[PDB]
Amino acid sequence: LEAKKEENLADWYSQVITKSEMIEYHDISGCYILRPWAYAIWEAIKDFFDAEIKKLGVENCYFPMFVSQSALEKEKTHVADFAPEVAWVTRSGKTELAEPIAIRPTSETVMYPAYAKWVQSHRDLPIKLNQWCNVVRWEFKHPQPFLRTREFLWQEGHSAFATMEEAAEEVLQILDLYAQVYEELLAIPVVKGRKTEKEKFAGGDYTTTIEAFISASGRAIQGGTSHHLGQNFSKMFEIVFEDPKIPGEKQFAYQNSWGLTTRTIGVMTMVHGDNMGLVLPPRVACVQVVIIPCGIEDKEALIAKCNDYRRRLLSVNIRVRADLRDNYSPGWKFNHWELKGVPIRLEVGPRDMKSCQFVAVRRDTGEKLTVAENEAETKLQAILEDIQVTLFTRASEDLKTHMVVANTMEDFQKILDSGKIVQIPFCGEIDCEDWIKKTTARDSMGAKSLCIPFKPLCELQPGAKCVCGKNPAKYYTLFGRSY
Amino acid sequence: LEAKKEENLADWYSQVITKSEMIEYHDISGCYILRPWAYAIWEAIKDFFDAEIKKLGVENCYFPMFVSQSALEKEKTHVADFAPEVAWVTRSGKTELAEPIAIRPTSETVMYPAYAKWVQSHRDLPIKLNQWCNVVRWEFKHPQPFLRTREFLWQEGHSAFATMEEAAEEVLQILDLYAQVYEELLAIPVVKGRKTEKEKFAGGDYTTTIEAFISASGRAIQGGTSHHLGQNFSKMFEIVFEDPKIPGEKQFAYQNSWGLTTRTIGVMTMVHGDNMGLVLPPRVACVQVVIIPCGILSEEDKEALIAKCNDYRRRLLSVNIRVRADLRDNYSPGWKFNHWELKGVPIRLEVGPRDMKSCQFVAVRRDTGEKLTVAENEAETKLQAILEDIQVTLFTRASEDLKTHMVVANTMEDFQKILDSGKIVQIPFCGEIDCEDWIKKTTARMGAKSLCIPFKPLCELQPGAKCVCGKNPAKYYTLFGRSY
Ligand code: PRO
Ligand code: PRO
Ligand SMILES: [Sr+2]
Ligand SMILES: [Sr+2]
Ligand SMILES: [Sr+2]
Ligand SMILES: [Sr+2]
Ligand SMILES: [Sr+2]
Ligand SMILES: [Sr+2]
Ligand SMILES: [Zn+2]
Ligand SMILES: [Zn+2]
Repeated sequence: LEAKKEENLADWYSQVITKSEMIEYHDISGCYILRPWAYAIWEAIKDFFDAEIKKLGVENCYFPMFVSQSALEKEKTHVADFAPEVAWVTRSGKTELAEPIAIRPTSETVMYPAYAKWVQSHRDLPIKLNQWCNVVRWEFKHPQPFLRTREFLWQEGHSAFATMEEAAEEVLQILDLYAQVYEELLAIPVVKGRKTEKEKFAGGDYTTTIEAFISASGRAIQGGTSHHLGQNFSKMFEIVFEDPKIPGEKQFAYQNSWGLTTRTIGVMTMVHGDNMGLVLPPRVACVQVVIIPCGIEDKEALIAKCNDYRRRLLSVNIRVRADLRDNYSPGWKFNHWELKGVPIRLEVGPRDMKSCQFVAVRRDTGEKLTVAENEAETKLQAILEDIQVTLFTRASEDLKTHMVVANTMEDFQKILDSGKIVQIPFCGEIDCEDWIKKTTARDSMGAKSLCIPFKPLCELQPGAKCVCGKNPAKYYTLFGRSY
Repeated sequence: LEAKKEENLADWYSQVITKSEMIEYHDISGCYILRPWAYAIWEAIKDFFDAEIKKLGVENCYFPMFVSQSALEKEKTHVADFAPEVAWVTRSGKTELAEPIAIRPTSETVMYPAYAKWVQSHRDLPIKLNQWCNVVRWEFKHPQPFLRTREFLWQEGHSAFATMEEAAEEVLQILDLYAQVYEELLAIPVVKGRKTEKEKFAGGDYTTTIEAFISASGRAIQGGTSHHLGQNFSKMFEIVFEDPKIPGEKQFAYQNSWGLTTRTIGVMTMVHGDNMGLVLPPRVACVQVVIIPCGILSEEDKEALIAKCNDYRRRLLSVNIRVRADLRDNYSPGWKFNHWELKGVPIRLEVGPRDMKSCQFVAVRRDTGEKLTVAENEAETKLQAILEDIQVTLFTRASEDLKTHMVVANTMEDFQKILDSGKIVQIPFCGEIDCEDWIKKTTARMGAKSLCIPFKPLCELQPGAKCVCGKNPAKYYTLFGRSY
């Protein structure tokens, strides 16, 4: 690893993801290979989120990836803000197809015709379906592994309800699960808020989101989305149910949709990584503890003690690997598993082995702890938990010191250009948000809105005006440069 | 269910997969929706197979779905066979791309360029990667859900080895796992064999496969394949490693690939499905036991009735018997009886007021329909024994139908006659591609194709035996018959 994070973040990020064996590059621009080390992190996210939504009654399924040309021309609002982001398949080999079919940028147009057929009575509600699949979102920006990719893995849940009350409560419930994925699994603090009318999901009623901050570049990034679609989609696809008491009365269902992608892994890398490579939170680390024989007569004695620790950690269900390979130097193994971000390195040397003790090296801080043999299960469990909270507390210390309030325009400008995100009084108008992005690049890149936070840092002053100095302010809005 | 299995099988198949809430149709032909009832079966197959390949050192990953045209044409024999069924992306919205890119029909040409970068030394081998993903093969033949789809889910494992012995060993290991999936999980007997030169994976060395038989249609179907690719792909993508003992020497890696698709669910539906609907083998049954309260006057005693269903729901979970208590008060019990019958739940547990007073209940088997009156005492043990008896009964019934419609034929006179009986035949075959085309041509005057060259044939081919054509010597018994 040659590049430094605080200097050239782009070169550092490329070396960290590749030398840790997370990502390989593909011949198709914007497409990246998810190697096992990174795929296991997605599986840890998948295992947590799947078990949580099944408590809410959500069931897993799989819908086709192709969208017909007629189905996309259904909702006029959903097709406009998505057509340039859709790749079309027009031929099979040397034979043109009947009609050009589209690769899914999202599965609203695929599932909701089926929802209309499944929903006829009030007993058929609520429908709660989820799928883990890939999605092709063609775009024109600069692709980045995990962060901005033309193909990415995600889950997308789509729920239909008989009332808007229950639909509104699922939006926040799923958004809170997304917050737990970032805060409790990846040790990343997020800000929960609402998207502005300019950046909300097209055709939906409102979009909620979680925003994470990357202090290495001073830019924020959207971590997830939970949309309330209202009856907009159910009216165009005719998702209607019969009234359970009023004979013959039919009502359009209230729908939601929510997604979480593999950019979680990229935000984990950007926030926690250092100049020695990746840093994995123990909650999602494929290997939490790596056992390395040091000082490698009684050679079989040292190897069997490594196997004793390996099985003792498996009994308390700690993900452990014993690198017993004789082809590489111990110092080589030290650097190999540090680049890969293993939270704890367990070193067993001949002297320590005969003393019934070992050395545990913390990946986050580099601290070396000498631990006795009998305390291996309890101590290593305590260090792993201490690593998880340390990563979260240090990440939140960056968020608290890089998100502040500004009530005028150029103080919002002055704080922004120092690598921060700012909450400002905003009128919420779309034409005003265009001027903000143009002025932020005028007086780099132009700052766009991130979210209208639920719990802002400060409450709005009575009668406070927007930063544009032309319309009254509706709410504090978190602005800043974004990926 | 409208149609019946013995009559219009295609109509029966559509009814059973939709009324069981497995498949919903899409407005694009060949593409189908995997509803949660069908997806749970795929998840059960995934959990078994994934754990088995982890023991062999295989690791999960995910490669991109797009293929460049330069990488696709790196192996000429491989691209020549998949070319007509490759879906090509040619436009981004309303703008035509300068160079079109392809949707993967398979991931050999996607992964092996990455294998070349990862393999430099002998320590880099073996590589054993697997991915659970979707794939697109645009077959213009009349599609059918699960059996013949344009897009389907599968797993594909790709392994590279330093030697041929270990590579050849993995081929038979993965093949036996595919056999376990059909026989142990889905209760479907299969025949292990090698595909002919005409039907093997183009570009590979040899293809092993498992062939199942559908007695309702008399046709056989390929249930999965495990290919030995040899060095044909490593030579084209330059997957080379330095010799561990000879300085400067490099050798090409020996590669394998193996895939199992959602066709498994279709075969399970075709083999075990009856006129009452789907029939799930208890090994992959999302719900093995469904509790339905039946007998609805006294609201005070009905309160203890739902408590009895929850009582059975709780203690059945102690032995981890997947049990669901259908306690919905917005549907008739008779509606729930036929609803869970269509879905194929192996056992229906009916709770009645009189049965509660007599300290008894009634268990209904899905495969046989035998309504058996059991007691509260042996509720956990006998429902466990009935589940295992259902799995064996389904497998025995499908094995007897296979052992009945798979016979040996030493003459085209016998081969075409027993082919009209809705059967499959093992005949002495020379293995020539031109002869396999002649066999397919003369059996339509509905043409029969080659299925597999069985490892354990019905009879042994002794020297002096000629092929069914008569122009060349026969080298092995080959299972023929009409296929999907
Ligand atoms: O694309 C989106 O943002 C929503 C959420 C997942 C499904 N559609
Ligand atoms: O398509 C096939 O049949 C082989 C096996 C899985 C990957 N490629
Ligand atoms: Sr549900
Ligand atoms: Sr009305
Ligand atoms: Sr109404
Ligand atoms: Sr491995
Ligand atoms: Sr040589
Ligand atoms: Sr050589
Ligand atoms: Zn304004
Ligand atoms: Zn012949």
